[PDB]
Amino acid sequence: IDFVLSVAGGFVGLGNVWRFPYLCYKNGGGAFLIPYFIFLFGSGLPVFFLEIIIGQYTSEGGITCWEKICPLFSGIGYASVVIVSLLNVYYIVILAWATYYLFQSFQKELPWAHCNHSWNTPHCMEDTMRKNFTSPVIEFWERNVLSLSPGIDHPGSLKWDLALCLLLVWLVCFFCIWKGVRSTGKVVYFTATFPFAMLLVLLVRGLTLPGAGAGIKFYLYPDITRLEDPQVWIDAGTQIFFSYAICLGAMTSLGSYNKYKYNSYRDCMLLGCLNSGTSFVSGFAIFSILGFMAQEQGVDIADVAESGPGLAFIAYPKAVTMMPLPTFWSILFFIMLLLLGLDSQFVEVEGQITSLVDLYPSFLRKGYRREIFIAFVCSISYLLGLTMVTEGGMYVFQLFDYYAASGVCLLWVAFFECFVIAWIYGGDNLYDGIEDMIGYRPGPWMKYSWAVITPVLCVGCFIFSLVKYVPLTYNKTYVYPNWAIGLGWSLALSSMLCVPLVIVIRLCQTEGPFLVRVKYLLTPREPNRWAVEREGATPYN
Ligand SMILES: N=C(N)NCCS(=O)(=O)O
Ligand SMILES: N=C(N)NCCS(=O)(=O)O
Ligand SMILES: [Cl-]
Repeated sequence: IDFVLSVAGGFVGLGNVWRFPYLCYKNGGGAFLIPYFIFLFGSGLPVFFLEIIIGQYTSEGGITCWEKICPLFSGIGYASVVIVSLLNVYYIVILAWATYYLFQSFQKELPWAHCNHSWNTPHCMEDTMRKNFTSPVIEFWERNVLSLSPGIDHPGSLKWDLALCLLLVWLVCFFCIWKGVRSTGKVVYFTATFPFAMLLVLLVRGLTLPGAGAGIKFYLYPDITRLEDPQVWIDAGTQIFFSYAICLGAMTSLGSYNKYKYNSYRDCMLLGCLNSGTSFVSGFAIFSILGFMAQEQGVDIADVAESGPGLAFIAYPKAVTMMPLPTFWSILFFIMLLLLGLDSQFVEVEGQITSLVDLYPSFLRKGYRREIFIAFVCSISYLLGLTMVTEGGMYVFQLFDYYAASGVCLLWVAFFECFVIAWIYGGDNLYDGIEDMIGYRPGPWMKYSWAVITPVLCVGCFIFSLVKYVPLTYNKTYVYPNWAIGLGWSLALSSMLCVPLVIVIRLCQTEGPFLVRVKYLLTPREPNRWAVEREGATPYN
């Protein structure tokens, strides 16, 4: 009765509603979809299935699973932990923004509708009378919500309204992890069907707006010359990794909770197509609104909103103003955004705690209270997130969004996950394990993706991005300083360096000749030991 689908109905998140439309709009629109679908069926679903299978087979979390499959490349798991840490720093900042918008909805007139407010510049023209001039919806996002600075080197002053909204979300996250609400009960029906109900209303509203056809044509019809830019492939390929929450140890930890004899192949395909289908369908909502905005303002569709983060805060808030009782719909939309983000944030932050606690089960569990450790992790993450709340903190958010938990850092982890399984552990060796679990031998799709398709895409994007290097920009105009780019690369290299560092550490610890050390550290350590004894299973090899 699709019980697993309802339980796993939380596949839709902020990556499908917020990040996907902004990445697609930034990369020209239709040209973004081709790499998106190439990575979807070549390295998006296969890596998701690989992580789920590793979790279900080894019956271990993010790090111990690699400790069992291949000790030498154990650092992969460590890298994932680092990645998730950075994610928890910035992924919650969006929620703060949403919370701010929520507190701005509790009034008779939505503030992003007219140009008679204090923060509005003299260049504010209402879109109705539009046909220099700036839209009131954009100015509220910039002049009021963000209070944007000239650059990242100008941090300005901390925003005391967003700081209190950021703390409010962290208190909710801390309380929902300290007590572990886990959203268990009959609220699962509401928290899984309400986002689709609101996205349907936005979709119907967006489609019926005058000029939506121009926006959809921009969204669908591709620009072939745009594909020659390497950044399109990195943005689209990593977006699959972002929405699928892979290369983080979350799916491997999730996979470990599945029974050994359980057909998780059908679930990964079902959830993968539903998660990516949600992003594609939600794209018709955003871009139909953008087509309407371009139509009335007399501007090009690519120059009517922010290319960076916040497209969902300029397009969706405007669509609300056209619905009857805009106050009612504005509240519901940002309640949906809060529900989608909080559900994802609870899983990742609590997953981060589990990985760190399991690393030191004698100290963080008995000697030092795990309850205090949850407060310590949240407190440190909150302080680091205050760098994205200052007036110049929007530029810091883009650096974290572009480099941390995205870009080459995920391609680095994805490549080594597939390389170890396909070329060291063995695709046929895993297929024998998968055959026992799911009950049948899968097709050659997974085997060829782990061995050829994924490594080629991951290493191909990395090489071509370096050969044709375009520095990160914000909203197509702002040019980051050299230190900001260097700071951004340090965020990516913080986790990328974990894979080779552990290899060096493992070799030093082991004794004997160098060749003996490598061969010893490549041998799996009983990958399915628990399976044969706790349940019914065939021992590996
Ligand atoms: N677990 C899923 N499907 N996604 C996680 C990332 S996001 O969709 O919440 O951004
Ligand atoms: N924010 C969530 N839930 N997932 C992000 C996945 S990743 O981009 O860090 O791989
Ligand atoms: Cl997506």
